[PDB]
Amino acid sequence: VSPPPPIADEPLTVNTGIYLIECYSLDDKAETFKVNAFLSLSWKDRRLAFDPVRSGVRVKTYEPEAIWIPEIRFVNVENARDADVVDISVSPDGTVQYLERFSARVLSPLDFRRFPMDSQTLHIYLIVRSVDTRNIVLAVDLEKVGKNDDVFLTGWDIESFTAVVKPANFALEDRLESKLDYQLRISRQMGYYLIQMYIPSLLIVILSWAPARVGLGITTVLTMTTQSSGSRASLPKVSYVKAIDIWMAVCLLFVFSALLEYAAVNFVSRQSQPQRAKKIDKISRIGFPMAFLIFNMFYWIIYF
Amino acid sequence: VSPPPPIADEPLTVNTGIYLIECYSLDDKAETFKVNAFLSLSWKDRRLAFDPVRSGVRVKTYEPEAIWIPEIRFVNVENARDADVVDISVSPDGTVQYLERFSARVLSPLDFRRFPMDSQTLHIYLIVRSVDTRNIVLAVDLEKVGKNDDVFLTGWDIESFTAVVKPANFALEDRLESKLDYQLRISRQMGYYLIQMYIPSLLIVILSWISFWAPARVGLGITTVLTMTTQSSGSRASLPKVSYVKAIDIWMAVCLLFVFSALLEYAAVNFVSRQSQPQRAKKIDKISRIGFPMAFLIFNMFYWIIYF
Amino acid sequence: VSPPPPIADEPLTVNTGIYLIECYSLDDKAETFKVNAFLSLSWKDRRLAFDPVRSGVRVKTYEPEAIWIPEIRFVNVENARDADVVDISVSPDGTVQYLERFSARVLSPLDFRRFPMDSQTLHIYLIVRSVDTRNIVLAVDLEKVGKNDDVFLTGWDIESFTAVVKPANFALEDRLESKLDYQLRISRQMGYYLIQMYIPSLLIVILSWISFWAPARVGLGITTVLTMTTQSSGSRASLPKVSYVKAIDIWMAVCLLFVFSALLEYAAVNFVSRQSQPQRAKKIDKISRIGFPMAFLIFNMFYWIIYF
Amino acid sequence: VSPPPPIADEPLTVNTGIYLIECYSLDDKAETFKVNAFLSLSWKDRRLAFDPVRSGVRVKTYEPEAIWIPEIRFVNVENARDADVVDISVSPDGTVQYLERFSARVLSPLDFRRFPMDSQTLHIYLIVRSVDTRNIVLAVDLEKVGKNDDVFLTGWDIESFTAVVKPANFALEDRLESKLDYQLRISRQMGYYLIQMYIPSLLIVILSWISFWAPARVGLGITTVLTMTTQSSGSRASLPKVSYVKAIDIWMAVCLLFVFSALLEYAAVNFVSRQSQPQRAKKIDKISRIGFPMAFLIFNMFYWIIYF
Amino acid sequence: VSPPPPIADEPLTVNTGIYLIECYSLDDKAETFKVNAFLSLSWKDRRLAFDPVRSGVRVKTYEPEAIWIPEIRFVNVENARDADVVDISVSPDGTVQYLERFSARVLSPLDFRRFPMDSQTLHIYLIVRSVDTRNIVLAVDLEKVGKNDDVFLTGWDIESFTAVVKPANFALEDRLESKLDYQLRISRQMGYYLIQMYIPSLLIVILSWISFWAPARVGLGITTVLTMTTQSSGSRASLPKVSYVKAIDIWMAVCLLFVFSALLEYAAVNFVSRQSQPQRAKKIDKISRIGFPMAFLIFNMFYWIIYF
Ligand SMILES: [Cl-]
Ligand SMILES: [Cl-]
Ligand SMILES: [Cl-]
Ligand SMILES: [Cl-]
Ligand SMILES: [Cl-]
Ligand SMILES: [Cl-]
Ligand code: NI
Ligand code: NI
Ligand code: NI
Ligand code: NI
Ligand code: NI
Ligand code: NI
Repeated sequence: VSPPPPIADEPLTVNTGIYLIECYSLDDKAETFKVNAFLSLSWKDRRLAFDPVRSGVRVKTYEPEAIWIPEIRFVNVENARDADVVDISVSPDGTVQYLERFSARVLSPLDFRRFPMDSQTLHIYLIVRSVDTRNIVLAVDLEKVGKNDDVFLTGWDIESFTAVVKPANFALEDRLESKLDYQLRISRQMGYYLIQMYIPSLLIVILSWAPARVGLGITTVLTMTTQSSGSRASLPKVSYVKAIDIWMAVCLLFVFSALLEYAAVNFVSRQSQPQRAKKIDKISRIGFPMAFLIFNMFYWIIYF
Repeated sequence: VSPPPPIADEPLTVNTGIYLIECYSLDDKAETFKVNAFLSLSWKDRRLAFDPVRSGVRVKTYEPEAIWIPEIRFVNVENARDADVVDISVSPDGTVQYLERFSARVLSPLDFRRFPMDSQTLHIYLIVRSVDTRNIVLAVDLEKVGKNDDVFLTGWDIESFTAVVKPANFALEDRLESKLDYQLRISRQMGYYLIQMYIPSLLIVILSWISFWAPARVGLGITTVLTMTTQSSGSRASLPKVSYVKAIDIWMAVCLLFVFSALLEYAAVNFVSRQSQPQRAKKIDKISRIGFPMAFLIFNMFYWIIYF
Repeated sequence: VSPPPPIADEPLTVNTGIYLIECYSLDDKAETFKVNAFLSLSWKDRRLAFDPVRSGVRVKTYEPEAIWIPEIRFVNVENARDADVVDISVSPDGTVQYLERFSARVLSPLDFRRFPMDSQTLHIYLIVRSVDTRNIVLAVDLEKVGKNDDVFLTGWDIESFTAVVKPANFALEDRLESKLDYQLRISRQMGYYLIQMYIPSLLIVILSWISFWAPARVGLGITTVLTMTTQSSGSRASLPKVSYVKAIDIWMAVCLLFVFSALLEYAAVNFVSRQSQPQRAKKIDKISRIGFPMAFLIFNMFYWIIYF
Repeated sequence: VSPPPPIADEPLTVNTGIYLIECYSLDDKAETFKVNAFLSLSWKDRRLAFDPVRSGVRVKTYEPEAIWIPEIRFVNVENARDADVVDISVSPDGTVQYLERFSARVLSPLDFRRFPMDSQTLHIYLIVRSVDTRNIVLAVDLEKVGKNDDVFLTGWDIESFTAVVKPANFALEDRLESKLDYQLRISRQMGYYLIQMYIPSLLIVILSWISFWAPARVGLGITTVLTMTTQSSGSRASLPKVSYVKAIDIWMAVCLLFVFSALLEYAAVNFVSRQSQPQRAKKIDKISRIGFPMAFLIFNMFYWIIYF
Repeated sequence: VSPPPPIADEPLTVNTGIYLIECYSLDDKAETFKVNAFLSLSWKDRRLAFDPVRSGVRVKTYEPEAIWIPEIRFVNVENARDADVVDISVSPDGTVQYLERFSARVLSPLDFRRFPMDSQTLHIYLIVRSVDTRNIVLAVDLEKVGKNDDVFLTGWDIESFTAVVKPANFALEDRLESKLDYQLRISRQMGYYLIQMYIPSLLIVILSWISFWAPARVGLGITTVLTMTTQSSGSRASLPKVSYVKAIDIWMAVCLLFVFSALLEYAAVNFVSRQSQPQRAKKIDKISRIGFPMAFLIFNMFYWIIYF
């Protein structure tokens, strides 16, 4: 089989559509998500045109091997999609309607800067390579883009599944490549964070505020690294900094500066000066909660 | 091959059945379970009808490629089911009886609100897409729905495996689609929870409460926090972190306040008696010692009222 | 191809055998084990009979597609076995001798009640479904059941690999099914447990009692709780959490009560050495110091009587 | 099919190119990375040559089975690449242009000596075995070597993707083998290390010294060891344990000596003042309080000079 | 296809060779290693013999399906090898030369008794089952056994890759089986251990002795058990739990007795001086402070004599 010949010179337009059936396994660490969807393709092949009056049939159904089908690939997939052809239908004018159900593991980067109050745009890039006979270009059939109502991504709210209607046409290894960007929009159900993560990690910090203070103020450090290890499956370590990987470098400083204060107050009163000891070791007791609110509100202004 | 032609205009009814052979790997985190079952399909294809007297046989056996077979798919599966055709039998009137043994990883959401005293309804959705030649509809053959007696799901009690007999017929991308809902009902085996998880998490906070009867309050208070997060680390494989709140997500969130209010009490009592007032020190440190166990069950009993 | 026709009415007997080549990955948590074995099958197909005088040869070798072969399946497997046909030999009477080497992931429940001093019977269930032409029944050829001497299952002693010679014949979805039970008996090599798990779990309970002899009782008594959960989660990969109770899930829950009742004492003795009651303080704090090693000895021996 | 015959004697030159589409899963522990790329191959096959005028076509497209294609393999791959042929184009002189999109798991050793300030050269080795008919040699078509702009490797900066243009030709099992070295060069994003890994672990060493200013020094000095190993376990997923020594494996090793020599000082100063000598006690306990931060900076700067 | 007929009665000799291309994933817990190698096979098939002057060709290349090829299998593999035929060459006398590149997950037991100063012999067992027509025996072609210079096994030193030249011929299920033993010899790069595991594991229970010089000894001696069990969990990925005992599984079990006997001495010295006897208190508390490092030195040297 060879591609449909052009009537003039025009490129062959392959109309596309993705209908999400399932979305699952959004792996934050691997920056992948699995998808199970319908992929619909439409193109005109005049060599397949027929007379409806003489044939008596409105539509003809073909086997994938019997006709020419465009080689559509996904850009950002780990391995090639697992695809099962559902249907191939040809109208009398020769317009082919292709439908396959596929599953794929998609590579899509995630921006964790605003975690756990972040929103993401997951991408599914469709691509086609041109043949020497003719150029193949991709288009979006908005009637065939969508999602099942039951599509659930645990811990996320699904907002929209849209496609950037204009393909990105470019040359790659001396041939044309037509790329479409399908985008799935999500937002984190951060409701849970306060209850289990935000509040109890803080009730360790808050519990951090003379030789007995050495056993007291150092525990709220040993337990902070245990809340960390005890819930690290929900804390992200990025190559850059997050508004939470910063709330982390602040708790580490705040747990230190508190034990710098209680290491200076219990050493100033012992080095013959107990007058100025109650001057800084009472002011830091109202200074810390306000130095914190100011700092966390200063951090918040930048990132979120 | 092409679908069987309609005698009038009627859609083709494909009778279905799922017989569970094995149920395994209920992954709470991934919200998946693996299934190994028989899938039975029945439909009328008049083009295959024969006379038993002339043929000499009462049944005819075909190879899947030799005849038309409906494209049945599962909705909520990770990848397509691994299927092996067991048998294809045709009766004299053209009634096809199809049987395959398949294995599949099923996506089925779990409600953890009542964990570990929860019950779930796992779903297996069967679906068929209609052809331009004719409309295909699914039906349940209750005689071919069931489960092996040996079907075991470790940590769960299997109640029932039934099917919603009425399919959900709907249009999708300009074609009819027929969807059936097979439901496997399961309740949890919560017996174990108290023994190793529920009771020992309490025997740390009761050991925070047996120090309200001081500098010793630090070594008894600040420890039954460090050890609570260590049972919470040491038994996290049994504790679920959901996007919402569970009756256990809260039953552990009350512990975070109770371990704090306990060290707010012992941070106010050991600071009031030191600031020249040891009279009112024994007034709050002694009532909080009988106040905490009653504030607790009142709270845990208040939580229990809403979730259960 | 179609099944061999019956001479009278009698079902077709398919003689079976499993020869274990490798046993590996006994996953206690998943309750699976992987197997690599030979599967031998024998049945009489008179249509394949030949004269050794005329054909010259005493045996005919066939390709799987060339002849009829019974569809033999495993019941308790996650997915279908990865099989490679080694040989198909047809003898003059028409007796077919089939041999394949397969590998499979087997689902076999494990009883952890006596862990780590437990023994198990792993099962491999062979099954065949009868066809419309005739009924198929399975049999055990004891000459073709066995295991390689090198078959090793790390951490276990392999006792025997036998088959229940009588198949379980039953009806399933309007057809006959013939099921054979192959059993691999294995026992646990518990020698290691004392050295790395049992003894140090105890040198923390023992070191909690070596402090029942006052402000130092706070630092000791509570540490041998924080360290107990560290030996636990520090070696949890060797401790099983079942839906039911084990003599080890019980051994580890008595420690939770003994670490608590040990800090019910260190809290009463600290309340008695104060609150103007010094006398009766040395009456219970000294008696509990000889009471518990024996209250423990009695309890663990009482537990042992029930389970093992 | 057979290889193209040589016009004189010359080996068949197969021009190669790898264009990276995706790079992912750089597994530091397994020393693997996954790749998804285009593989382009070009060679002259005169038997496929044609006249463009007489044929009416300027290019001829073939199916992989229709023509001879060189068996190109990757040396350092776990299993064989998953490949999908995109295009096969033949020009009038019979120059074949082959293009496939493949995915592969690549084995490439990583040097962790300078972690987290390390740079790596990941390799992809292309290889071809010669046939008896003729010798096949590999070449680099620099026009077909490259990477997509979007190629991202999380936690790494991608420097260059080049190929060593000269193949390594050698004999292996009585035939010639031609090997090309494709090098994807990378470097880390060490900015993050200070914030979350380097500084908090250092704050523990710093807070161990903020106690060199007597029985309370035992409870304070030993905690910043218990917490040191908790920062370690708490962030071990970012700390590498190699078969050799890393400047960080040494930086972690210096902390083990500095946390010991710190509690050797606080075990000698709190024992000298108690053994009737409190004069010389303030001589070493005060000098070590300004000695440690400078003995550390000197040591870490001495270590740094060697490795990085 | 059928096997080559014997000229007299002699068994067919299949000459073998394995050339290692890659060695990776030595999984200590699973007792597996992955291999990627060439497998070469040679046997005489007279039916394929040809005249060199008449044919014009000195070698004839065949497709695997075109000729008879011996079914060679690996004994100790999880699943069957992933194999890709590279070349099949026939010499005029009818000597076939077969070459395939395969990848396989090999089951090979590991002896951890001397860990981390252990050496291992990994095995790859090649096997052939004889056919009814004739007996097939395996041989080693030492010219075709070897390994690539780049073959690296992370954390191990590769010593040699040799084959036991004499096959183990035996009967299995009424047929002859010919088994060859290929051995890859490796040793552990134990240099790492001192740095990260060896010296720091000690410094914890070395720091338990730096407190045998009284009420502070309660707080210091007991957190040592808390930190040791954190150094252990903190580096458990490098400590092996075997069904048997090691020079390490004991080295870590002596520490459990030494961390206890340490707190038995402090549970006796800090209780004897308090129970009106402070004379004999300085007699045993000072002697145990020089007794422990020598009782340890002796014990570790006594242990060493047995195992290594
Ligand atoms: Cl794809
Ligand atoms: Cl499916
Ligand atoms: Cl079979
Ligand atoms: Cl099977
Ligand atoms: Cl082979
Ligand atoms: Cl194999
Ligand atoms: Ni498929
Ligand atoms: Ni299958
Ligand atoms: Ni196979
Ligand atoms: Ni190739
Ligand atoms: Ni492919
Ligand atoms: Ni292959």
